[PDB]
Amino acid sequence: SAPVVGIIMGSQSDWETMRHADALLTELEIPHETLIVSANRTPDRLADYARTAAERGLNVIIAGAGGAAHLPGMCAAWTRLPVLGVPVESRALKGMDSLLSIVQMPGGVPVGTLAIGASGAKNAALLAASILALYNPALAARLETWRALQTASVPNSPIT
Amino acid sequence: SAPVVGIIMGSQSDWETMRHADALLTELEIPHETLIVSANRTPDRLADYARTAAERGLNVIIAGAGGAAHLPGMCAAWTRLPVLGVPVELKGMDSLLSIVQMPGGVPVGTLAIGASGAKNAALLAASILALYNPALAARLETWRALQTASVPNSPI
Amino acid sequence: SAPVVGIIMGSQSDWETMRHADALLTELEIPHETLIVSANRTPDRLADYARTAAERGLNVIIAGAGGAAHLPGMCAAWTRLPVLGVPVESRALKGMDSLLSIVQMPGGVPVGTLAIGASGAKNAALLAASILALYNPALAARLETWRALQTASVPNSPIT
Amino acid sequence: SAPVVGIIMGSQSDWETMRHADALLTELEIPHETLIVSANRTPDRLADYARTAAERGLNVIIAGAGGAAHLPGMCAAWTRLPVLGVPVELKGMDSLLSIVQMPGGVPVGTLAIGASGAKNAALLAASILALYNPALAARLETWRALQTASVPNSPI
Amino acid sequence: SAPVVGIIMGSQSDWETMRHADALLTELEIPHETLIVSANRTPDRLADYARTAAERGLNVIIAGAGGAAHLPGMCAAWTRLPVLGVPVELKGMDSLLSIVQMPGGVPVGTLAIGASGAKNAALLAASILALYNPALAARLETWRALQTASVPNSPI
Amino acid sequence: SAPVVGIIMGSQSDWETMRHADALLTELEIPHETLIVSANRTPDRLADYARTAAERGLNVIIAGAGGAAHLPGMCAAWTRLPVLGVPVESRALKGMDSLLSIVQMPGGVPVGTLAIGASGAKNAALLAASILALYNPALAARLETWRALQTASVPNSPIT
Amino acid sequence: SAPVVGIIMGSQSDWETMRHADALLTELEIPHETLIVSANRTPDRLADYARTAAERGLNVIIAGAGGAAHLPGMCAAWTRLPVLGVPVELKGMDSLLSIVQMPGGVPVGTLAIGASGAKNAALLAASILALYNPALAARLETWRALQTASVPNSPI
Amino acid sequence: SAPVVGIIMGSQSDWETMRHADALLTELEIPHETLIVSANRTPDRLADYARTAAERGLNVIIAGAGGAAHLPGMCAAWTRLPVLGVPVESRALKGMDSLLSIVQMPGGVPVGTLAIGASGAKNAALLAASILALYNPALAARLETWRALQTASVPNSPIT
Repeated sequence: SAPVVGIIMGSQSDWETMRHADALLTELEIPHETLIVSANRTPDRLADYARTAAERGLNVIIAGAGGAAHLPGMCAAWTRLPVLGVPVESRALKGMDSLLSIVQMPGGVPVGTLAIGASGAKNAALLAASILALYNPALAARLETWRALQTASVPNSPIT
Repeated sequence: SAPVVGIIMGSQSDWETMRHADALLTELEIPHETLIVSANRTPDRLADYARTAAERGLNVIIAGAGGAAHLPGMCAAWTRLPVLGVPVELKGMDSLLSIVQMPGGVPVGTLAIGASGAKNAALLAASILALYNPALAARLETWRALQTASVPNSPI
Repeated sequence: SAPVVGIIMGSQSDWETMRHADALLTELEIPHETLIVSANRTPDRLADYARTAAERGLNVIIAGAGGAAHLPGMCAAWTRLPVLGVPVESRALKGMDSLLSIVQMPGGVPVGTLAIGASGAKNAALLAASILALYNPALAARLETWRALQTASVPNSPIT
Repeated sequence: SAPVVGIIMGSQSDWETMRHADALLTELEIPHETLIVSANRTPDRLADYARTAAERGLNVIIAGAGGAAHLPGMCAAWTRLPVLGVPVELKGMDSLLSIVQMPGGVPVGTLAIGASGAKNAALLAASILALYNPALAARLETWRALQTASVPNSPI
Repeated sequence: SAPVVGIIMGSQSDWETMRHADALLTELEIPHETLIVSANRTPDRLADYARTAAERGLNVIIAGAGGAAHLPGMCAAWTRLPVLGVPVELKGMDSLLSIVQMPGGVPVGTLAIGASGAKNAALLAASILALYNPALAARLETWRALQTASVPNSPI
Repeated sequence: SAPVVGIIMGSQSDWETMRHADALLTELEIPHETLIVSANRTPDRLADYARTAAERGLNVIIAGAGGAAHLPGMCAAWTRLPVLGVPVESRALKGMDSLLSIVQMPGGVPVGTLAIGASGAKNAALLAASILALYNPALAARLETWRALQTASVPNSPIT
Repeated sequence: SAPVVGIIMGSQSDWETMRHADALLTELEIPHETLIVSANRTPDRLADYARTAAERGLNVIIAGAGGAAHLPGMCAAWTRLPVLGVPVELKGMDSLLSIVQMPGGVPVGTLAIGASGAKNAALLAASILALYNPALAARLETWRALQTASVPNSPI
Repeated sequence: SAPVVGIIMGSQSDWETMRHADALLTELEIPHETLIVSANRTPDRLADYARTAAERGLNVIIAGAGGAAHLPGMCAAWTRLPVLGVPVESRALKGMDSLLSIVQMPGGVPVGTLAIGASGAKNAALLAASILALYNPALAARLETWRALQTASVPNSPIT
């Protein structure tokens, strides 16, 4: 089926993180595509991708990047689609450079930013799912089931 | 018209920031409601607001708060709707971390600290709604084109 | 004996930290209960727990949480009992996200916050004990003995 | 009446912050004393204050200080009573760490940086005292109910 | 004369900072152009500016921006020319990290946060140009000697 | 051939980082020299080096240092040449001490600062190359080729 | 009398801070000199100052600077004398790290950011000199006793 | 010989750091004593130590502490002697809690603070030595020799 979400990431090294978004979208039966695209190192590849996303039928972009992380924000510069950003954890600064580079977007060019690392990738997929669920009742039901099961599965007392 | 976006904020002091979200939704003719809800001072108010938002017809909730800023994450805890979070100016760094570092399973789409984040939460809510509303999508396109076109070429 | 302290924590992964509070309460012969409850993922479970704590005879709640740590503060929102918060250390941000999410509570809803990690859990139990000792002379004596023994046991010179 | 809470602060400049603790205890009719004590400039004053607090009938000590803020932890070092710490505005980040990162064995229950922390230290002290004082417990319940009920529904 | 340095900045609000770069280049008689270019609001403007800079005869680009400050790194992404970056006052700490932490392969020579960084970006651009322009190199030597010589010996 | 770039570093322990600058300069066929010089511990050695750099025919200095990192800034104090600084990652503070000590130079004494760690060393060499390419067409061609190859070699999709 | 402490600072703008060191030394009747020396703008001035300090009869150097604050560490690099460092208000956090994180072999005894650090650098210099000067040691004892005794017991 | 420097530290766990101060003082033939004393956990032991230091013939105190590090500052509260502080690196916050707790002393109560960790301990001993050298010509000569040898021993080029 035609992708409605695009997962893009700056590098192969970002995939250990962004695969969590891929897995969750697949689990919720959301057709999507997964690509490597760098703002800083393949800027023209990014311009092409972002400019044509809407016409290609994408509804949400999930963008993961670390360091001087510009991929989500430059994606958002070229598309009117909602862009969600995932700060990939960095070696020295533990993703704080990633986070501030992504979240502190200027007024007029939004990126909805999630947690540093794998939890953020998962939440970007879940946030994308909640956006798509607004217009897709079957997906809304799947998402409801998924969230309810998460809540129901939290243990009640610790084991030693 | 019936609201399709809810703007909630932790206190009156958050309004200087969150009014920028209100103004933007109004500018794009997105019907919305604007309320004060405190996660810590009015937890039952928040539970009922977030639990009932979808059945009331809301599509997106924009939540802003300062300090430990529990409001956006706790709103997300109780609604299936997309929740967008605005850290209100530790300069909002405490708010930023308590909003953006949400656990896997409970997303808050987080925007910049302060007025720009508030404006952007409204624009992000607009881009979500635009996916299903062609007239709004065109107005949003116009808004974004005007932004780009209006940036001066040189400083005064 | 009926619990007078409740130790609650967001997850099983928080137990490596919060077990230090459990152990200290047991050492001081303070009857308590120990549960997993997440603000973000089991909010209704938390509302139930916090609302009924006082009527169930609890006097102090110790709440441990990491990340966007909301469990102590939301517990405090629903109970008039004193709530002590333990920031659990986080992977990327080393518990700074935990700490600021817990300590920076708005005026009107207190959480007494302890150190990041195991030392904080121990100190939350000790602070709970000092609160209970105000009205419990036998516990006050045990606590006095415990603190005096800590002080007496600090070595006087380093060994190589 | 004889004080059951002691508010101590590192200097006169801390009063702008700590007066919020004083005001709250007075509002709840909790008898208390309010003093300046410097861990580093008046260490013997602090030792004697903290050592003798319990025998003087104090139940809780609220300590506020800025900078390296040694006062709350050193107070806890010398008393068996619960000590609550208020970092006074590095924006109070230095104070926060020197108060909250106390070693195992010597607790300080730490509140928010600034005026809100001071108010909350008094409320936390009140919630401790309420465990043994039903009339105060009812006044505290009233205070918390008024807080919740008084939050506006929408911004002005 | 035709510009050999381009000063670009993210918005009008960056001018209070970046004018210090402008003033310094003028003082050293380095022909330059001074423009507003937004990485996020005018991405095509930036792509065309940076792609064409070398063929237009520019030798160095000085780029300043605040917030997430995408401008200097994205400029470097599209030009082979040296790009120098000025974080504009999170106090410019966000800007600093988004400028200085560029990946291997895409350098931005980063200067101090604020007005001093702007002045220094111009001086650094001057020191680059001086390598090939003896008259400028002598003027730069003079500028640096005057700086050193002019520092007072004692405070007033 | 006579060196046109000088790579200086505070210590042998800085070489694991600064060797990336050395390697890139060699790859681009830029003659250079590589030395250990500490601002804090061999200040007179630094004064000699920096004062004579221009007359020795150097065009760009790359200076790497960690901690209370003063080598780039003190080099810049004594030379009119462009000085590029590389913050070497530090144990406790992860190079933040290095970064702020290098980047926050006073107005009048520039240091062009690159990323913390190896990526910064590589980028200092690349920035030096772009400076030299302004007056050296053959090097400009090599640098163009190198950057184009970097962009062309970025993969398009992640592998699992 | 001939100076036994040198106060040096990076610029005139550091004087608002460093005058507190000057005032304290004067109060304790410690002869001293007060100068501007820039590590980065006047490196030869600093080299000569620090190299010759001991032979000129100085015993302690107090150095204050802001920003990257190279002055205290570079002073220590060239003198065998004790060097005390004052970070001048990134709020002085950059200065603090560039002063305190000196490598093994080249100490700077670092004081608090700002005016309090400056006062304390002078007091620390006084405590060093007092080891060999009984009259000063008594004046310092008096100063410390007056400090302790003068702290108010309660806030106004 | 009678100690003229006292090295005090909060705990045995601080000794891995503070032993570097001990070693350097011994190398420079500076008689000293080495003790464990905690501000937070043995405050009366600290009061006794600090109050009597001057009368016992100590000239300089070196105090090492981690976390909510109060030992140097409380030592300085009770002695007129110069107190040098060494922030011991902490697990979560990498010694930043240690550093700010020690360096940010109020006006009127100085602590001369050195680097986080072992380098700071070494520098506290060296700073103590430079203080003592003011009145001790033989030690001044030893210290001169030591610093000159450090400078002379810095290598000139890196090895691979």
